[PDB]
Order: sequence, then C-alpha cells, then structure tokens
Amino acid sequence: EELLDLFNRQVTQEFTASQVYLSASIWFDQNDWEGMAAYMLAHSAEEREHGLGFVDFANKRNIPIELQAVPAPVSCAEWSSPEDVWQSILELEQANTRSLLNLAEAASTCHDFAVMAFLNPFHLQQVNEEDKIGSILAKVTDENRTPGLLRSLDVVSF
Amino acid sequence: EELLDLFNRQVTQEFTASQVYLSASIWFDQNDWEGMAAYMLAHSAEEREHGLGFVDFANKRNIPIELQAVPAPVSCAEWSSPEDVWQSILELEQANTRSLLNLAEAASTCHDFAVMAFLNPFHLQQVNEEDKIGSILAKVTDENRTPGLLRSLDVVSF
Amino acid sequence: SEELLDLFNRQVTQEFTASQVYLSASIWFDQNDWEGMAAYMLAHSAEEREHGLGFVDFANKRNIPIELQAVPAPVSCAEWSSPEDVWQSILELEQANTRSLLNLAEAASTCHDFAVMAFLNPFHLQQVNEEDKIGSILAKVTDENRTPGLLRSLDVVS
Amino acid sequence: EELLDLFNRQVTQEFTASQVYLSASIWFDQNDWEGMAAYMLAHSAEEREHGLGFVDFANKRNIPIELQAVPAPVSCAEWSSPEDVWQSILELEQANTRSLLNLAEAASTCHDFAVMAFLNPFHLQQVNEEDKIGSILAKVTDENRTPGLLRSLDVVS
Amino acid sequence: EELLDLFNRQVTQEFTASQVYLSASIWFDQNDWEGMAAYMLAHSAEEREHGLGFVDFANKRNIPIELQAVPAPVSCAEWSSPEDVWQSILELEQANTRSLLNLAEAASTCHDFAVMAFLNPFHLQQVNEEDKIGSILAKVTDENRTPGLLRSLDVVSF
Ligand SMILES: [Fe+3]
Ligand SMILES: [Fe+3]
Ligand SMILES: [Fe+3]
Ligand SMILES: [Fe+3]
Ligand SMILES: [Fe+3]
Ligand SMILES: [Fe+3]
Ligand SMILES: [Fe+3]
Ligand SMILES: [Fe+3]
Ligand SMILES: [Fe+3]
Ligand SMILES: [Fe+3]
Ligand SMILES: [Fe+3]
Ligand SMILES: [Fe+3]
Ligand SMILES: [Fe+3]
Ligand SMILES: [Fe+3]
Ligand SMILES: [Fe+3]
Ligand SMILES: [Fe+3]
Ligand SMILES: [Fe+3]
Ligand SMILES: [Fe+3]
Repeated sequence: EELLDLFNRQVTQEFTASQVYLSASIWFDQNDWEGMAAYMLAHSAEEREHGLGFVDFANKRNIPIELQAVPAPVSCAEWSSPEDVWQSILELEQANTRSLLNLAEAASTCHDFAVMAFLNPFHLQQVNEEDKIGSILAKVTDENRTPGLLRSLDVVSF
Repeated sequence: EELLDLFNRQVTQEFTASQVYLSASIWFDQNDWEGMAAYMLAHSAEEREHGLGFVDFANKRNIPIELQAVPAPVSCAEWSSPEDVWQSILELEQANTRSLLNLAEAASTCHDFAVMAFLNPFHLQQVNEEDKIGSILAKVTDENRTPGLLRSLDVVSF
Repeated sequence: SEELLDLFNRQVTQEFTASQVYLSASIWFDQNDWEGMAAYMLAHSAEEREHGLGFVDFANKRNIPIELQAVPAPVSCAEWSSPEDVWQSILELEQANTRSLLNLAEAASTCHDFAVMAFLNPFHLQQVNEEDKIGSILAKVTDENRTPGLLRSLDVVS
Repeated sequence: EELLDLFNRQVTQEFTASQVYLSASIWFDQNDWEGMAAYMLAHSAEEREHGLGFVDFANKRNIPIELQAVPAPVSCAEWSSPEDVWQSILELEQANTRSLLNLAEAASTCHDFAVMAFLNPFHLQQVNEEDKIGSILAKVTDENRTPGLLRSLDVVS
Repeated sequence: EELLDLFNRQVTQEFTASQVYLSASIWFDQNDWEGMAAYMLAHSAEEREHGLGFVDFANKRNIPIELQAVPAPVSCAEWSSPEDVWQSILELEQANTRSLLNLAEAASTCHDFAVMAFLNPFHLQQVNEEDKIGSILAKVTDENRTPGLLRSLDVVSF
C-alpha cells in the first residue's frame, strides 16, 4: 500500500510542479521577460507529460490512481527578481528528484522490478534538469550584477 | 451621424499614428539606432494599412469619408533618448485603443452589428500591440541603465 | 426566448427564399439571352442555399428547432422587362436579407445570446460586401444601358 | 538654406500627393469605378514610397527632416465625372514635376552633385507618369462622349 | 589638363584609402578585434576596386594615367582605441567624398558629361559609406563607455 500511495503522490508532485512552472511564466511575462516566460511555459507542459506518464503506467500495472487537489503555487508572492524565480524552480526540481528517489526506495524494498525499471529514465532526466536549471540560475545571478545586463540575455538566449 | 463622424476620425487617427511612427524612425536613424528605426518604419506602414482598411469598409458600407489634415508629429521636439521615443509610441497606441473602443461603443448604441464585427480583430490587435510596445519600453528602460548597453541590443535584437 | 428562435428560423426561410429569387433571375436572363448575368444569378442562388444550410447546421448544434417553411413562388419576374429591373430586385432582396440579419442580431443581443451573436458576425460582414457588389453592378448596368446594344456587349465581358 | 527647405517641402509634396490619390480612389469607389479606384490606390502607395525615399536619403545625407502636416485634399468636392478626377491628378503630377525641377536647380547652384544624382531617376519617372496619366485622360475624355461607354472600359483596365 | 590631373589623382586617393583600411585591419587584428579587422580588410579591397574602376574608364576615355606613389598610412601611429581608428576612417571617407565632388566640379566646368555620368554612382555610394561609418563610430563610442562592452559586440556584430 505505501508503494501505491507514493506512486499516486508522484502524479500530484508532477502536476504541482507544472503549476509552479506556469506561475513562473506568468511572473516573467508580467515583468516582460518573454524568453524566460517561454522556457517556463514549455517546462510546465513537460511536467504535465511526466505526470500523465505515471498515470498511464499505473493504469497498466493496476495501481489505483486517485487524483488529488493540485495546490495553488504560492512562491510567486515572494518573487521580486528573476533570481528569486529560478531559485524556486531549482528547489522544486530538487524536491521532484527526492520524491522519485523515495519512490524507487519503496519499489526496491518491495522487489518491484517493473517500477524500478520504469523510473530509471526519470532518475537520469532529473540529473540533467537539475544541472541545467543550476547553470541557468548561476548565469542569472552573475549577469544581474550589472544593471540591465540580464535583460540583454533574455533577448539573445531563450 | 456621430457614428459616421467617429468612423471618419479613426482614419485620421491611423494616419496620424503612421506619421508619428515615421517621425520616430527619423529620430532613431539620425541618432544611429537603425534597428529601432526599422521597427518604427515598418509600423508606420502598418498604421497606414489600418487606415486604408477603414477607408475600404467605409466605402463598401456607404459611410462618407472626408480625408482630414494629418497633423505634424510634434513629440520629436521633446525626444532626447530612445526611452522618450518608446514612451510616446506607447501613449500613441493607448490612444489608438481608446479611439477604437469609443467607436465600438457608438456602433453598439446604434446596433450597428457590421461595424462591431469589423472592429473585433482591431480590438485584439491593439491588445497585442500595447503588450509588445510595453515590453520593449521596459527592456529599453532597463538596458539603458548601463552606458552603451542599449546600443548593444539595437544590434542583436531588431 | 421563443421569439429569438422564430427569428433564427425565419433567417433560414429568408435564405431559401432568396435562393429561389436568384434562380428566377437566372431564368429571366437565360430566356432573354443574357447568359453571363444568368450564370452569376445561378451561382448566387447556390450560395444563398449554402447560407441557409449553415444556419440549419448551427441550429441543430445549438438545439434551436427548425421548422422548414414553404419557399414562396417568386413574383418579381412577372414584372421584369429589362436587366435593370432584375438587378434592382436583387439589390432589394439583399437589403431585406441584411435587415433580417440585423433583426436577428438585436434579438440575440437582448437575450445575451453570445453564441448566436458570434455566429452572425461573418454574415454581417458578408452582407456589406454583397450589397456593395450588387449596387455597383446595378450602377454599371444602368449606365451602360443608356446606349443601345452596349449592355450586351458587356454581358460578354463580365 | 534654400536647398534644405526645398528638400523638406518635397517630402511634404509626396505625402500630399499620396493623399490626393487616396481621395481620387475614394471618389471612384463611391461612384462604382472599381478599376480606376484600384489604379489610384496603387499610385497613392507609390507617392508615399517616393516620400520615404527622400526621407531615407536625407537621413543619410544629414539633411534635417521636419515632418509637416499633410494637408487635407480639397479637389474631391468639385469632381463630378471621371474626367474631372484624371484632370486633377494630371495637374498634381505636373506640380510634382515642377517642384522636382526647382529642387534640382537649387542643388545645381549649390554644386550638390549627390542630390542631383539622387534626383535623376525621379525626373525620368515623372516623364513616364505624366505621359501615362495624360494618355489615360485622353482616353477617358474620348470614351465619355458616348453614354455608358466609359464604364464599359473601367471593367477592362 | 586640370581635369585629367584630378582624374589621375582620384586613382591615388582610392589606393591611399585602400592602404589606410589595410592599416586599420592590422591595428584591429593585432589588438584582437577580428570582426572590425575583417570589415576593414573588405573595405580595403573595395577601395582598390574603385581605383581600378577609374583606371579602366580613363583608359577607355584616353585620359593618360600615371600611377603615383601610394603613401605610407601614418594614422596607425596615433591609434590607441577602436574609437581612434573609426574616427580616422570617417575622415578618410569625408576626404574621398570631397575629392569626388571637386572632380565633378571640374568636369562640370569642362562640360564633360561622360565624366559626370561616370561619377554619379560614386557620389551616391559615398553618401551611403559616410552614413554607415558614421553610425558605426557612434555605436563604438557609446559601447566603449562600459569596460569590455565593445568587445562584446565585435563578436556579435561583424
Ligand atoms: Fe517532473
Ligand atoms: Fe522538470
Ligand atoms: Fe522532466
Ligand atoms: Fe493602428
Ligand atoms: Fe499600431
Ligand atoms: Fe496594428
Ligand atoms: Fe413564436
Ligand atoms: Fe415559433
Ligand atoms: Fe412556428
Ligand atoms: Fe444570404
Ligand atoms: Fe447573397
Ligand atoms: Fe452570401
Ligand atoms: Fe511622386
Ligand atoms: Fe506619381
Ligand atoms: Fe512615381
Ligand atoms: Fe573609395
Ligand atoms: Fe570607401
Ligand atoms: Fe565604396
């Protein structure tokens, strides 16, 4: 039952993340960072696709899915610079990584080899995501040390 | 008669706007902002096309058009930085939006459903224009906080 | 509102009535060796029928019950003696088609039937274009018919 | 500087003419001359393009441009036939030509070889335009001697 | 004879300019401005082509050409920033313009219509060159107000 639970909760986690990304895109769009806004919107969609992935596997493997409330994103209250937004997104992915590792540990305890196999590509994708977001946040933080310079690279990049 | 009046005045408004854009392109060209100058020139042409759109509809709908003087653009006297120019263009579009909404309210009072239908795409285009110009002005203002940096993005962008 | 439903039904009848009137014009023209005007009338007869079918299809989707009425015998051909008579009748028919569309829209507006208003929008615009075209053809017919044989020599052209 | 002033006035002249062409297109469309209307509309765009060409050269050559008002066209009030319209448009082109010639002479007095070179294709274009306009006006005026006949040829070109 | 003289001297002027451009490319290359160096090198070639143009016309028109020494470029002694180099190039083109205008005035006095015709495209090209170089110098001067920023646009641009 704990495994089935954690599986169900990973869907919520992916959908929660989707909404957080959407919130980041709104913040960026409202503050005229259209390039960062596009990035966040695309990633919102990707997180939804992850959750649907979990759903589909669950259905095939007879793991009951019950859809939970997708909480309101509330880090957009705190956000006052692009740096704040990217820092929250990095924490969000760090948590998504932790939630997948916990799920895998439950599967491992249960000898659920199909669930572990299913999760392998996600483990590796999370490594790539954390690295990419990490690297973006480092660039944002460095470029923002000179007034207007960050803007100058929402244009160029993204 | 008020409807016909306001319709006729929208043509003047579009042509007025066309000339303001041309004036902005001249200011930018003379001050070696060729990328912003190109943007303004293109938009000058677009505003002319809008006015011709109104003219064509008027002719088809038997709304008498009498062409009015197209005033001299005079905000180019005040302009001393790209920020001043973009601020004027934003106000210009805000006024173009207001003039279309007033026209639509007159059509609405008159139950002139064809005029309201005609205006729908313009209403939505104005939303997009104000948002784009708004976003440009925000970037200009931010980048101009560091000497030479704005220049560096007339090149890259535009 | 049962009355809005009546008006929508009545538009169907009006389109099919116009289709038959266009057909009657085609016949007159063909009988009198104006094959070019005849072809224009036949094509426009088909197009009015397409409009009526468009209304029926929307009505079916929107649960507006349709009761198909009699399509009355066109009566104007009894009195037509020149192409000018026929084009004037056709202009009058389109002016009527327009007034009934506007009556339907006013009812929809009163009932807050946003979907019906939206549906009608392209038709309001098409009617502007049709009246303008018809009116223009009538003006050319009238002018060319001041010289014997000249109108014929342009059934051959347009 | 007479040269700078005349260069500025030439821009206003081109946009003025653009509006006059637009007004002709209006008169024609209102009176169901869709062919002549389209010709006039196309020419209105072309006059504006000419003015833009002057603007562009002026910016390159550091000739300060101050955009003036574009005066409302006033000929339409008196037009009652296509002939009247074509006649006003001929007169408009003849004035466009005289003002180019005045600008060229001022350039010539100043030994402004760049401005004179710039103007050469416009002098040749005016010759072509005056000829074309004049020819259309001749055709209009002849065809309009028979009722309906002119209409029967808006439809052709 | 003065006309023939001035014609011969225009060849020297074009070749002199070619060498000045080459000197500018060397300065830029040695100071690691490869993008500005490429621009100068290309323009060096273009000035040579202009001189060869004059030569070819002269030969066809029986204007004796005697090739003069092409002086050593010596503004590269003074150069210490990209701004100094572009300022010299602007002066160089301003002088090339003056030399063409003087030539045209001699042709004009002599009623040498073929020489004036030959020169027309050069007059217009000089207008375009002065404007372009002017605009580059303005950008250089603005961007160089922030340390490293100019560099950042030798890369992007050019
Ligand atoms: Fe995810
Ligand atoms: Fe993710
Ligand atoms: Fe992912
Ligand atoms: Fe507009
Ligand atoms: Fe606009
Ligand atoms: Fe627009
Ligand atoms: Fe009823
Ligand atoms: Fe009923
Ligand atoms: Fe009924
Ligand atoms: Fe119809
Ligand atoms: Fe119809
Ligand atoms: Fe129709
Ligand atoms: Fe012109
Ligand atoms: Fe012209
Ligand atoms: Fe022209
Ligand atoms: Fe040269
Ligand atoms: Fe050169
Ligand atoms: Fe050159």
